[PDB]
Formats: sequence, structure tokens, C-alpha cells
Amino acid sequence: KALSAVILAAGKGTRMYSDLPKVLHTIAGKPMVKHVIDTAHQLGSENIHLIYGHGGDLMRTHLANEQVNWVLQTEQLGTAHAVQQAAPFFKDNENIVVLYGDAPLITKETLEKLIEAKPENGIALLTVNLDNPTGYGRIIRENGNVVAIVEQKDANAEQLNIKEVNTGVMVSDGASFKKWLARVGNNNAQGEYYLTDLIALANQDNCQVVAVQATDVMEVEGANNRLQLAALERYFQNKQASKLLLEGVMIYDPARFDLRGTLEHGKDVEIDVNVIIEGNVKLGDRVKIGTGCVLKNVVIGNDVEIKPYSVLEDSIVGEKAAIGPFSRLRPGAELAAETHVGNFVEIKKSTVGKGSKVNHLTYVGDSEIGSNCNIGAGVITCNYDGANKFKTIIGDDVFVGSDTQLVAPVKVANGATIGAGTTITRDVGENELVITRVAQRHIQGWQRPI
Amino acid sequence: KALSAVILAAGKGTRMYSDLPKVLHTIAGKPMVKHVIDTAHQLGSENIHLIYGHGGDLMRTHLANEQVNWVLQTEQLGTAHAVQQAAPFFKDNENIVVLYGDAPLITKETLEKLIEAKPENGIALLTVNLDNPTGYGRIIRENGNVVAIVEQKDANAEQLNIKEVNTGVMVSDGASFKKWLARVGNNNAQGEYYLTDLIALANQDNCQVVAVQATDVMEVEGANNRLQLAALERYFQNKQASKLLLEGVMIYDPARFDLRGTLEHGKDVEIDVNVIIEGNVKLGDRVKIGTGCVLKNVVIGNDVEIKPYSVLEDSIVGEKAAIGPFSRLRPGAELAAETHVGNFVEIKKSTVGKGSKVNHLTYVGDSEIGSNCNIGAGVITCNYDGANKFKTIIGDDVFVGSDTQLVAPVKVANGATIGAGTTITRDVGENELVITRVAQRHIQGWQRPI
Amino acid sequence: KALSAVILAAGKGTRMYSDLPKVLHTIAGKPMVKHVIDTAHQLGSENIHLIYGHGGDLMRTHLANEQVNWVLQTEQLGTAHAVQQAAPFFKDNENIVVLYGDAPLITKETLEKLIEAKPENGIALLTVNLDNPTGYGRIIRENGNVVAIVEQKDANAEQLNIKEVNTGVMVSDGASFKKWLARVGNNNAQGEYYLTDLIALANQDNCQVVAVQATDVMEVEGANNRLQLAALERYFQNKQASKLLLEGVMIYDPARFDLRGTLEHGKDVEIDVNVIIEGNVKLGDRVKIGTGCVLKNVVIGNDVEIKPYSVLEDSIVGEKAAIGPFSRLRPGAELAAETHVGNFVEIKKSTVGKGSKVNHLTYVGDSEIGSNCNIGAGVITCNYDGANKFKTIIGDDVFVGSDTQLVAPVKVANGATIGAGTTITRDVGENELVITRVAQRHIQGWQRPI
Ligand SMILES: COc1cc2nc(N3CCc4c(ccn(CC(C)C)c4=O)C3)nc(NS(=O)(=O)CC(F)(F)F)c2cc1OCC1CC1
Ligand SMILES: COc1cc2nc(N3CCc4c(ccn(CC(C)C)c4=O)C3)nc(NS(=O)(=O)CC(F)(F)F)c2cc1OCC1CC1
Ligand SMILES: COc1cc2nc(N3CCc4c(ccn(CC(C)C)c4=O)C3)nc(NS(=O)(=O)CC(F)(F)F)c2cc1OCC1CC1
Repeated sequence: KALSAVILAAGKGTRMYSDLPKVLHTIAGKPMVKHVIDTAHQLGSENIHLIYGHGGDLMRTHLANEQVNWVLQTEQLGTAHAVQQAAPFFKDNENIVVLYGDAPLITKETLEKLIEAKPENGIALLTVNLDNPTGYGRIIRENGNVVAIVEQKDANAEQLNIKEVNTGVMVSDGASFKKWLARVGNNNAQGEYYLTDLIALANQDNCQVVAVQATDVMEVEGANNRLQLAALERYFQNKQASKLLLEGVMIYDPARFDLRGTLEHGKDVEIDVNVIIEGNVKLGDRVKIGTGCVLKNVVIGNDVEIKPYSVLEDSIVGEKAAIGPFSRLRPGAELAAETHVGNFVEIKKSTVGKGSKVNHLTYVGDSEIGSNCNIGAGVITCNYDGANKFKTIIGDDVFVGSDTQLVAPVKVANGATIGAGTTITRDVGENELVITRVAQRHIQGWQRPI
Repeated sequence: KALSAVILAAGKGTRMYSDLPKVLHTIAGKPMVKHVIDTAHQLGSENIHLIYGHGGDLMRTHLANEQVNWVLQTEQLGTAHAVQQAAPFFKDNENIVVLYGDAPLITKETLEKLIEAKPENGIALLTVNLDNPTGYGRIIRENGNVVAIVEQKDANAEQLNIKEVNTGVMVSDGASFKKWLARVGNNNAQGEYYLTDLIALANQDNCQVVAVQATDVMEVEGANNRLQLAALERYFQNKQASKLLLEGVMIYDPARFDLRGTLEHGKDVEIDVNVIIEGNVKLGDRVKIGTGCVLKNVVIGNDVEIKPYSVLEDSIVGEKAAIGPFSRLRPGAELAAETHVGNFVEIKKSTVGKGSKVNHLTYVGDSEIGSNCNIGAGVITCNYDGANKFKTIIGDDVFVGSDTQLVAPVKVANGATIGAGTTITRDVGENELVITRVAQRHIQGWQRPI
Repeated sequence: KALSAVILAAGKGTRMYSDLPKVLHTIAGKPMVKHVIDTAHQLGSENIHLIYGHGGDLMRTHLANEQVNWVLQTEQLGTAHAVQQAAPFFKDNENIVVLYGDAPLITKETLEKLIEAKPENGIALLTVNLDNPTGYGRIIRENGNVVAIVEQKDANAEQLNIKEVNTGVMVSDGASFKKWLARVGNNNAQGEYYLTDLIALANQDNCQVVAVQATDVMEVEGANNRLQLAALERYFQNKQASKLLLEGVMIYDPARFDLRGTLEHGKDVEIDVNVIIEGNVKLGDRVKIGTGCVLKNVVIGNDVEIKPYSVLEDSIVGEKAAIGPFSRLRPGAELAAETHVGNFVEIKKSTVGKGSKVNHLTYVGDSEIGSNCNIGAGVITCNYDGANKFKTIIGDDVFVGSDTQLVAPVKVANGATIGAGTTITRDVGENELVITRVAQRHIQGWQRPI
């Protein structure tokens, strides 16, 4: 059969103590609900029906590009009534999986096992065994077969002893859902339609209710507060780190590694402790990343070593280049092959050509630097106090002496030499040597405090 | 009844291999004994009797402000004799809890349970179950009731099998203590009065000895060496991190978070991995703290983002300000709302006014900077080689060009413009433009090494 | 008896996905096989027979100084045939222990227990119990005594139930090895001589085969991929951290500590979270190391505090000196007693004399600085665009003003004073005051954009 999904994402998440709605809280840099959407799609869902409510505007701005059918929940009438709002879109002959935007770790493999165990015209539900089943809905079995679910507040002494609980995740065919949902009543103190009633309605229709137990508890675990979110984050990071390790990436300590995005890697990549990878990061062969580096949306060529406490964003680094320690690459930094970037160096929106070195205490912004240049310590690109930010153009084989200020817009042609302590405001021609003429007083026999 | 406490804090701590005495070793930045004092006070103790001895001078300097009664132990005659020194201060009608300055994690709740289980004229003692009870005093029970305690060196084959051990923590009324303590003899090889004898003396007086078992082993655990101290530190940090998480603080990884002081927080506060919080730190709503930051005695307004590897001490930061990465705030740094502090910037004892930006490679000390100023890269506040450190005063809307040295004492008035590479020694007036006139040699056809 | 060892180190390590051979992958900064060699030597081995093959050239370059007998494996004919290549070197009357260069954690103590349990003319083998023995060779016991080993692919339903497995580690006398090895046939599908056959051959010779069970599973664990390597690294680091803690080093969190080399320490040494120690590091008494520091091949005198995010390599630091935060010591940095090195300061191949201070935004290379000097913020040592790197010599009691460039080769004698913003190219004499004479335009009524 075909498949479509329903994700409940309307909940408030009061225990989060947040102006953000529950499902928008992130795991590895992306909202909980987004993980669930991706799994639903990877599962093969034709449609994804996102049921939303609380913090609606924030949902729509934060998930604008998500390939989903937006189903707004006006009146809060319980989960069965919410899914019923998505029900008119169900095709009779397709399976419908119900998921929760606050249980982000649910896997493709487990859901595939659940679908395949669904009997024709029946229900398949996910259940899980807990040492302490307190608070959750108990799974009721008559002679092996599943007949009902009983919540804590209704459970008798013996029922309270059942260690198998309801995860809320279930699969059934479209027509069955439409059929059973309509027959759910709200004769209760809270006056709302509970999704769990569908188990009894299937049994009363003499349809099979197969439970599939999940081996991994965390997979069906929901984050109701930030302690629980942190537990989920750590599990998810460990899962990501294990994969990379078995693929051949050396992570010196997976427990001190963070991937918040996607990583593309070559072979013999080494990643030291306390490194954070964000956005889209591509690493070529034999790249070495030292402790405390942060890489966000970067492309690193082969044989690049990144020394400790370097921070890179939206940057490109050519093969055999050397970065760090304490280097800052800001958006738009392009380093060609064999370039050197050293301590306390900031590079913004600039191209640095092959073999050029920028080794200490320097700021380069809005600049184009050619090949084999020597950019001295204390060199700074700046602007006049004016309207917009102009560019600095440096050619090949240029020597820029220590503590020189390059005032944009300015051009320094091939082979030029610029002496230490210079203020460059006029264009420098090819093979031109610029020296600052200093004026100094020398005072003899000046004695310092003894 | 009323309550007072006795804390044994005289021990040497040889296995620490330290010139510091055992109890002065820190958990979360404060001495072990200080945790115990605070718990004793929170418990409701009228008096706290600190028994001290080894490293006495260090105790008195390190705990000067502690609201305690200082009881010096001259002769080392065992624990019963030490408590006896505090005994003349016990009121007959008050409970007395005995605690240990090297078991820092003991909680208020557990101690409340112990006190309430104390029978009139009886004793209540804390005990705990261990898989491996080796080395510790075994709890001896006759037909359910506690009669004696037997140490390893006296325990027979069967007694050595008892898994319940003595934590040393006990409660009894004042008069009872005075009474039983006096009756403790020292007829032993080590020739000292053991506190444990009080169990037998109570039983021989036909008084009840109720044991209260502690559920959490770490709570009654003492640190005898630094391995054990580290285990205690990690437990204590995890307890602190859990609280903050349930209160709504997002700590991306509680296992890589350190709080060594007190934290005050608003809502939607996000704290990335490897952050250390020391002293008194106040965080407003929606503050973002990136990886590797250290905050010590700071106040952070709403909506401030602190980028990675920033270190702040005794500083104030206004709302919507931007700090980091690689920023240094030293004591006396005050940043007004909407200010910008960037990489490799050091700020010491300075006020920076609203909307001002200090973005790269800069040192500002002893300075007052107004609103909407632009402080260029490489700008440095300095002094003449003289006696004391003078101040630099900058008004509103001032432009200070790159790599400019401001030589204090100097004043730069509202709207002044200072060109790159300048040395400012004379006061700069309002709307005054200061440009350095450069002298340069230009040499054509200078060829660099090929 | 005497002892010699055989280490199998020829394996490919395909699952590592590396151009490095398996055994050259590092634990704590040194190749797996090197740990095994050191243990073999500490055990008391007269000879160490290194069997090698895959990535042979890399082995020989990476292990050049290892005191071993290099035994090249040309034809890959199974492990029994490999050890047979080392067999002509075995002395009849010595014990021979067989080890694996990919099981790096094997200890001296466990191997001593194995040797001593070896019966005369018999075999002693290491075995270990596993919950899940899947994939490994099962230990077969007849009435308590060890008779054979059966691999997964030959194991029947019941044999597959045996939870005791073969670690491959074994001891026997030289003559016995030579004797049993020769009698190993290769009548199998893979056509290779298996070392395990020696158990059956000993039993058929009516010789005792004693198994010694290992209590610690990780000790006999081999790293076949990088996930497993990381598990081994973490175990090994925790073992190293525990030792240091019990010796009196305060490591605030052993789970965030990394030692990749050797550490020599005094008393009351404090090491904050996320510190990496590499090469040979010596720490005197009461040294404080803050978070995120990296120390590689350094000597730190007594009472030195190293503030956070400092990186030191091949450097020497005198007693009571102050380093950091954000300080860089590059090879050849020597700091005398009571010196100060502050934020965003880089020091390369330079000596800094007693009480001198280098506190902000400074680069010192190839320099000699005397005692009690004041090196201002923004000070830079540089060179002319020439052939080699020349030296800067500064005497005692020199004041070097902010943002001064020192152009080597140059000498600044005792008691000289150098004003801010200076370019020093000529030698500065004793008690000479050098001030830069500035030329400035002042323009009144210059109004900035409103
Ligand atoms: C963010 O939005 C959500 C998320 C959500 N998530 C979950 N779950 C996700 C979390 C969860 C669940 C079951 C069990 N555990 C315990 C675990 C298996 C040990 C869980 O953690 C189910 N249930 C929900 N409702 S439910 O509990 O009634 C579902 C039921 F489990 F079937 F009962 C639910 C409702 C919801 O609001 C939409 C409502 C308004 C229409
Ligand atoms: C720093 O000063 C201390 C701290 C201290 N602490 C402790 N404890 C604190 C530590 C402790 C304890 C019991 C059991 N465990 C094991 C645990 C429960 C698994 C412990 O770790 C008791 N006992 C002490 N003495 S004691 O062992 O005799 C107390 C007794 F447990 F009752 F016996 C004790 C003495 C002491 O010196 C003062 C003496 C000179 C007057
Ligand atoms: C890097 O080089 C190596 C390392 C190596 N290591 C190991 N081991 C080391 C790894 C290992 C081992 C046994 C069991 N476990 C599981 C554990 C005890 C739970 C292991 O992890 C043995 N065995 C090896 N061979 S073996 O498995 O046949 C040895 C046997 F275990 F006796 F069978 C082996 C061969 C090898 O190549 C040389 C061959 C060409 C001559």
C-alpha cells in the first residue's frame, strides 16, 4: 500500500518555560518537528499532515519550506479530534502513520517494522516496556492479544503493574481511520476525544490490534522539558558520532563532539575534542581539526590543518592551507591552496591567493590579495569615515610591512614593497617601494624612576 | 524541638597530598565544609559548632565570615572527645545533629527525615547499603533493632557479610549527648574515645536506636582523596545542571557545564557546551552563551548574545549588546545597550556608551566612551611612563580611526573625527578632524627577491 | 625462566579506512603497537619480535627507534606461520609471550599472572567472559580442563552457547613453540596455519593447557575500527586521570582531561576542565591551569598560573610567572620568574627576563628582553624584506611604548624609554628617550553624517 503521515505539533509545551512552542525547540540545530518530517518523508510518505495550533505564526515562519499540508487546530478538543481534521485528506487504500513532533528520534527502520506488522483492516501500535511505567497509558492484553489502553487515573492495582505502555504511534488504513474516528465520543470529565479509543473500536469491530514493542526507549521518548531535551540531544549526538567513526572519521572523543547539520568527509580526517560542526561542512582527505574549533558552512580542501580555537563561517579553504590557532574566518573568506592564517587574525569577505601568509594580529576585510604575499603583523584594512565599505586590492608577491594601515579604496600592484608603520592611501605601483620617513626626538640621560 | 549542629572539620586529609587541610578543598568553587555549614543553617540550626584542628590558621582565614562557633581541638583523642568539647554548649531540649566537613553533599531533606525519625531520648543514625562494605563500620541488628556498630578490624566472618554501614551522621537531644559522651571510655589500642560507642550506651540505657537508610550513596560520601573529590564534583554539577534545565535554561550538554557560584536567569536562556559560570552571575531573558565562555561576577541584560571563547569578569552588559568571539572583559567593564565588542578586544575598567562599537584588535583601559562611537581596529589607550594610570574621555558620535594611540590623560569631544594611524596626546575639540600628515619615500623599480 | 615476546603487527585494518596501517593508529598520541612494545619491555622481555607486513615502510619510519627485532611477513599464510618466522630466534629455556599490536591496553600485571600460571612444558592462554560471545573463538572445556578452541563458523548449537572466548594471548616455552608450530597443518578452505591449533597439539602431547580469565575486558580488546579506537582512548585516558588524581593532582573533571605523553608534577597542582597535555610536560608545585589550555613539551616552575585558552609549545616558564588568557607560546619561548604574558600575545623563540611584562596585542619573535621591562600593547618585532630572520636585543628596565615597531637587527640598551607609535630601526643607547614627532592637520567644524 501507499503511505501518508500525520504529525501532531499543536501542543503548548508549558514545562519548557518558553515563548517558543514545544516542537520548535532544536535537536542538533534543527526543530524537533523537522526531524519527524524528514523521517516521514524518508519513510516514503506521499502526504505529511502537520497538525498545528499554539505558537502558530512561529511555526509558519520557522517551517516555511517544509513540504507539508498545514492543518490548523482552532478548538482544542483532544488528539482524536485533531487527527480527524486531517482525515478528509486520507486515501482509503493508503496506510496512515500517526507521529508526534515532540518525539524527534523515531526511526525509519522502526516505523517500517510497525507498518509491515499492521494486519489488513487492523491497527498496528508502538508500545514499549518500562521499569517504571508511572504516568503513562498501560497496554491491556487479553490472552496475548491487545484489547485496550488504560491511563494512570483509571488503572486498578493490577493494571498499574503492567510495564508495557502506549507510545501513541500507530498505523492503520485511511478508510479505517475515518471510520473509527467518527465513532469516538467525548463522554469524559475533560470533554475531549481521545485517540486511544480506536483500540477498543477496532476490537469491537473484531479487527486485529497488533502491538510492536520498540527495543530502543529513547526513540519513542518525547521532550516535555529541557532536561529531557538535553537527554535527547546527547543520544542523538552519540548516534551521529558513531556513524562517522565507523565511516573512518577519527573523533578523539565522541562524547565531546557536536554535529548540528550535515558533514561530508574524505579519508583520514582527524577531529580533536570539543569541536562543533554546523550547517553544511565539507572536509577533504587528511584534514586535521584541533580542539575548540567551530566550523559553520565551510569547505576545507585536502591536507588542511586547522589549529586549536579557530572559528570559521561561510568560508572556503584550499588544499594544504594552514589555519590557526585563534584564527577568525568570517563569511566570504576564501583561502587559496598553501595559504597561512595565524593567531589573532580576522578575515572577512576577502580572497587570499596561493601561498600568501597572514600570520599575526591582523584584520583583512573586503579585500583581494594575490599569490605569495607577505602580510605583516598588525596590518589593518580600513575605511574613511564615509557612506559604504570600499575594497582593498593587493597583487602577487607583495610585501606589506608590520602595523601598516591600508585605507580603502586602494590598489597595491605586483611586487610592491611597503615598509613597516605605513599609512597607504594612494595606489602603489608595480615594484614600488614605500617607506615611511620618521621624525624622532632623541633625549640622552633620561632616567626612568628607580 | 530546636536544633543545633556539630561539624567535625579537624582532620588532616593526608591522602589529598596537600598543604591545604581536607575540608578546605573545594566543590563548585567553595570549600567542602562551607557546603555543610550552609546545609546546617538551611536545616534551621540555631548554633553551628565547628570542631577544627589541622591547618587551623588556614581554616580561620578561609572561613572568617562563617556564622559558626569555633571549637579548637588541641589533643587528638578521637571523635567522641572532639564532640564532647562542643557539648557544654548543647541545650538539653534541643536536637543535635553531628556532621562532617568532608561529606559535603548531605542534603536538607535527608537530614529532616533523620531528625523526625529520632525517638524521644533516643538516637537516630544515618546508615547506607553497599555492595562492597569493605573498610567501613558494620551496622549490627538484633531482631530488626539496631544495637551496635562493628568496624572491620573487629568483625567476624558473618559480620563482615553485613552490607549496611555507618555514615557517622547522627541526631540526639543535648542532655543525652552530654550524658552518653561522658560515659565513653578509651580502653583501646589507639587510646581514643569513639563516637560509635553511643549506640551501645543508648541500648544499655534501654533507649531506642533508629537507623535511617539513605537512598543516595553520594550524599553521605566523603572525599578522602582527589579522585573521590572529582567524583563528588561531577555529581554536584549534574545536580545543579538538572535544576537549571527544569527551570527552563537550555544547557546543550549538562555534562559539559560548570556552575561555581550562583546563577540568576530569565527565560529562553541558551548555554552552549563548555561554559563556566563563577561567582554571582545574572542573566536576563533570551541571553545566548556560546561555547567556551567564562563568566565571573557579571550582569547580562536581555537579548545579549555572547559569542564563543569570551571571558568576562566583574562586568556589566546592557540589553541587546553583542560580545565576542574572543573578547576579554576585565573588572570594571560596563557596556551600555546595543554595544558591539568583537574579536581580540580587551576592555578594562571602562564604560562604553549605547550603540558604540569596539570590533577588533583593541585595548581600552580606564576610559569613558560615549554613545554611537566607532572605535577602529588596532586602537590602543595608553599612558606615559610615569607614576599612576590616567583616564581617556571620549564623547558621543566620535570616529577613532584604525591603529590610533590615545595617550591619557586626554579628552575627545562629541563628533570628533580621528584619522587612522594617529597619536592623540592633546585634547580633541567638538567636531574637530585630526589627520596625521605622513611623509613617505617612494622608490620605483625596487625588485624583490625572485 | 627468561622471557621474550612476539607481537603480531602485520594486519591491514581495512575497517579503519586508512592509508595508515591498523597498529600505527594512536592511543594518547602514540601508535597502538608502541604501547604493546613498552608493556613487553616492562614485563622484562629480552627480545621483542615484531612481525610486520602491510604498510611496511610506514612501520619502519614511525617505529625506527623501537628496540625490536624486525620480522617481515612476505606471504600471508596465517598467524601460526607468522610466529613461526620469529621461532628460529626463540631460546629453548625461555618463555615466549604472543601479543597483538592492535590490542594496546594489555597490562604488565595481567601478563605476569598469565606467565606464572603457565605449567612446565604446557601452555597458558588468556581468555575472557562475554555476555555476547558472537564472532569470537569459543573456549572448549572437558571436565574443567581446556582442550580446544572453536571459531563461530564451526561451532554447534551448544558450543555457540559458551561465553568464554579466546583473546589470542598465550605463553609457552621456546622449544615447545618450535615443536608445536612445525606440526600445524593448513588443511582448510582458506589454506592457512592457525595459531589456535597449538591447544589441541599440546593436549594430544598430554601437556596441560591452563586458561587465565581476564577480569578487565578492555585490556584484551582490539581496535578494528575508529569507534572501537575511541572507546579504547577513553578507557586509557580515564586510567591515566585516575592515577594522577590519587597522586594529588586536582583534575576538576577527569572525563574532560587528555594526557598524550608524560606528566611530571609537584603538589597542589590544579587542572581545570578541557586541558590537553602533550609530549613531556613538567609542572612544579601549586601550578594552576585554566580551562582550554594546551601544553606541549613545556616546563612550568612553581606558583605559575596559566589563565584560560593559552597554548604553549616547547617553552620554559619560571616560577610565579603569569600567562594568559589567550596567550601563545611558540617553540623557544623562555619566560623568567615573575614575568607577565597577557591576552593576544604571541612569543616565539625569545627570552623574557625577570619581572618583565608583555600584556596585550603583541608579537615578540627572535628576541632577547631583559628584566623589569614594560612592553606596551601593539608592540611588534619585525624584519626588513630580506634573506634571513634577525634578532632584537632589549636590556633591563626598558619602557617600550604602545604600537611600536622594533625592526631587527636592533639593540635597545638598559633604561631606554621609547614613546608610543615609534619605528625603531637604529640602536637605542642607555637612558635614551626616543619620541616620535607627529605632524597633524586639525580641521575645525568638520561635521560627521547626522
Ligand atoms: C506537540 O504536540 C503534541 C505532541 C504529543 N506527543 C505525544 N507523545 C510523544 C511523547 C510520548 C508519547 C507517549 C509516551 N511517552 C513515554 C515514552 C514512550 C516512555 C512519550 O514520551 C506520545 N502525545 C501527544 N498526545 S497523547 O499523549 O494524547 C497521544 C497518546 F499517547 F496516544 F495518548 C501529543 C500531543 C500533542 O499535541 C497535539 C494535540 C492537540 C492535538
Ligand atoms: C575532616 O574531619 C573529619 C571528617 C570525618 N568524616 C567522617 N565521615 C565522612 C566520610 C564518611 C563517613 C562514614 C562512611 N563513609 C562511607 C560512605 C557512607 C560509603 C564516608 O565516606 C564519616 N568521619 C570521621 N570520623 S569517623 O569515621 O570516626 C566517624 C564515624 F563514622 F562515626 F566513625 C571524620 C573525622 C574527621 O576529623 C575530626 C576528628 C578529629 C575529631
Ligand atoms: C595487526 O595485526 C594483527 C593483530 C591481531 N590481533 C588479534 N587479536 C587482538 C584483538 C582481539 C583478539 C581476540 C579477541 N578479541 C575479542 C575481545 C577479547 C573481546 C579481540 O579484540 C586477538 N588477533 C589476530 N589474529 S587472530 O585473531 O587469528 C589471533 C587469535 F585470536 F588467536 F585467533 C591478529 C592478527 C594480526 O595480523 C597478523 C597476522 C598476519 C599474521
